[PDB]
Amino acid sequence: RDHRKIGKQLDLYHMQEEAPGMVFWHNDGWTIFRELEVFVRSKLKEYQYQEVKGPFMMDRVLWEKTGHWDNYKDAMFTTSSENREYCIKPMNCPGHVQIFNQGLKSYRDLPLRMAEFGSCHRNEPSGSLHGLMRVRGFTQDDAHIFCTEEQIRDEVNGCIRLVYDMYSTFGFEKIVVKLSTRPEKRIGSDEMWDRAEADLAVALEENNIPFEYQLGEGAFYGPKIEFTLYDCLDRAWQCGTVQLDFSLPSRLSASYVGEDNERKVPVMIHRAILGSMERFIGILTEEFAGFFPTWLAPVQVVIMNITDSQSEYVNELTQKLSNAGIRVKADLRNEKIGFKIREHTLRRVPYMLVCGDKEVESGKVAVRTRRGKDLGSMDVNEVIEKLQQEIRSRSLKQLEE
Amino acid sequence: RDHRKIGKQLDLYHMQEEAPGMVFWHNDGWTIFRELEVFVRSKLKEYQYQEVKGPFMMDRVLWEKTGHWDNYKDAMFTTSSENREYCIKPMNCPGHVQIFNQGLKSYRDLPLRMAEFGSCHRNEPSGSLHGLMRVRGFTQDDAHIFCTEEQIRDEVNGCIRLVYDMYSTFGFEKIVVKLSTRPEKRIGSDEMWDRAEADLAVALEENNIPFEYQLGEGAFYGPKIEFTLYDCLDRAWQCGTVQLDFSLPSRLSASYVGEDNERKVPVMIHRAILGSMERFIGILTEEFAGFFPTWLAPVQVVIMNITDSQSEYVNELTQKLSNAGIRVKADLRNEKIGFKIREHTLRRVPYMLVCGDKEVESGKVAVRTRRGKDLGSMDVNEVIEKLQQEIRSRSLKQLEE
Ligand SMILES: C[C@@H](O)[C@H](N)C(=O)O
Ligand SMILES: [Zn+2]
Ligand SMILES: [Zn+2]
Repeated sequence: RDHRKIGKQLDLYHMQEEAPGMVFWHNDGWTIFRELEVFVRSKLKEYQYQEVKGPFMMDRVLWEKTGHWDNYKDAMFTTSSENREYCIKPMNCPGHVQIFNQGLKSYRDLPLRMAEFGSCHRNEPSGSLHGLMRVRGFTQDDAHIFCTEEQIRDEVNGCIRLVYDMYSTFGFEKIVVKLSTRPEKRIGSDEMWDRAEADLAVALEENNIPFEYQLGEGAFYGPKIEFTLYDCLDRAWQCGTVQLDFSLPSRLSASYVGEDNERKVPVMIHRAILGSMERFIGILTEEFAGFFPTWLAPVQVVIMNITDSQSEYVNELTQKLSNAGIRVKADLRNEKIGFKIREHTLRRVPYMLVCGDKEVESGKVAVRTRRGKDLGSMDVNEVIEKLQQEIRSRSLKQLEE
Repeated sequence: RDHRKIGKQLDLYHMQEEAPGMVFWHNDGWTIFRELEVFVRSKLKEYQYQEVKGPFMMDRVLWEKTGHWDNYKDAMFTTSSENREYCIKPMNCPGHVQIFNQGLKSYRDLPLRMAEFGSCHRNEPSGSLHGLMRVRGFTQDDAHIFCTEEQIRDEVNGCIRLVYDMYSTFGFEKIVVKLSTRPEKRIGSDEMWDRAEADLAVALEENNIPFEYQLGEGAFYGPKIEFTLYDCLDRAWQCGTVQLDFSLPSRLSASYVGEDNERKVPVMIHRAILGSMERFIGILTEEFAGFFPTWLAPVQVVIMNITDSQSEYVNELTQKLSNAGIRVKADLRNEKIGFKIREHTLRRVPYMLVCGDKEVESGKVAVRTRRGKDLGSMDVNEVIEKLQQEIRSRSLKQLEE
């Protein structure tokens, strides 16, 4: 259950000194990352989020208008062009405000939900770098909600539901919650936080979610809720965050005309469910011990022949599953069937279809799982239907288990 | 047909002084970008390419070894960390070779086609920047094919086929081809350049493709076949590029075991079809004058009620088309129906479905196209099926045209 070892055995990715903390995603590891994105996007559509994409660098001047330069200066990568300094973005927040600032906004537009899978970089100390868990280049399932204070509570409940919704898909049911409160050095009236923290606590209650407080550990711009997952070895992983922000929209001159024909500054919610996706893949790799559920498996099916006499039939079936949207590969090597099955099992390929003369004659396939299960012979289309259903529902378990 | 104006008009994207030559994709523009991406991926699958993701930056020492520092220094953004210098990548090739170098390779593994939607940055002179066509930050529909010298003919032919294939999807049939030869500043011997230039010249001749030389315009590492397409305004746009490289693999220590079990350096073919996603979207915007084919349209269908009477029916139908994979929006504003239809026509929404009391009891919808054509009352499932077919075939024309 070490993701670094598994990542090498399954040829998912690799790292090297020429790019500390920046993942070289191989075909198979990138397939998992892309399927995660597909999954998140399905939630974006469901919970009604826009998806945008911001540039990787912006003038040091704009970053200074946020405050990110005092708190993050030491973690930002800077570069330049024609005598102007630019910072490689360490977060997507400012960029999303720039998008909001384009076009007159009114209460009729709020709540405005803006998501993005945009890579960020932080010049983390090389010594603290570790596999997919602590990196310099990372992509969070980031989003920002611009709303009025009268919408906050409903928005937080929206994020709450999404959290448990996504976590349950990967089998994570044990979730600990912590609501960090007002720190000594903050930006806002004690009155403000009273309402802010109230919103967070009431929202957690409307969902019956026990929680503890991390007194004085909120950000200077607002209180927050963090969700910590527990994997099968009972290890905790903080991944979810719902951060209220009462100072960023103001510093970047964001505003809208309220129903009271006046000009107000929207409230900004920062939320991420999985957190760093590179890290999340590392957590799942260890949680599944490399046995990724079929919807995430780099290669879902390998079809193999006994002798080069079923080769033609194997290719035929490989095209069918492929056209069916299944990640399938044909193993026509000159190796014994047991050698092939052993290899694909070690690679954790969910299903293996064996094709001997018997299967060719009947137009069926002998089905086996990576768990050593004999699933009998099946018609090609029965297999395809069963697999599409397992993939579509993102089922954690295979056929028969 | 000014992509800059259309882009602001349809809320596709925007640029600002704090990040010159770098695009902010708004929801609708990003939707187009993502659909293009889905299209390219359908081709990567059909043409048998792997898809990977490399690091955003790599050690300057790596770039010195490739020759990029000596021949490409001016175009590169640099940054540092822990007394080390890093170049934000201007190209994806070196990263692809690093991935290639992980794990022993044999002739059995070739040709190995490795694609990436590579985020690249080139510090282009500010004065030469222009909308989406000339930018500093872009996304290349890049790939590198690692092959033997004997496979060069077939692999180059594959890239050539891929160029005409993809361009035809967008209605670009008039294509002019050119061969850019050895530049003043280059790496590799005159013998290697003679051979690489001849291989490409012969590939064009064998394909009976007339061409003209672009003397001294090759890449510092190899000659290239460049493809220029023409839009409906008979304007020329250079986009596609196929490059033959006998230098970078050797310099980056790439090798594979030949059939004669001898160690060999693989040949590397570089190719991008669209060039950059950004520029291609700029071209498409002018080509279609904002009237994006349905598969690309940000919002494919807008459903409108007349009065509150039909609000319930509209919500139901929208929910229904959305489940059918169609990008749909309901417009229940208390506005005259014509005002609504006008606004959406202005937005180039392919189809507008109007619902009056009649449609509601009828269980149908009144269909109008953004070109102002009246398609009459249609069964809801009939439109859904027809829209799905138009989207799936990536057709350039709407119902009735
Ligand atoms: C096409 C791509 O692979 C090449 N390196 C280029 O940027 O020109
Ligand atoms: Zn944020
Ligand atoms: Zn290249």
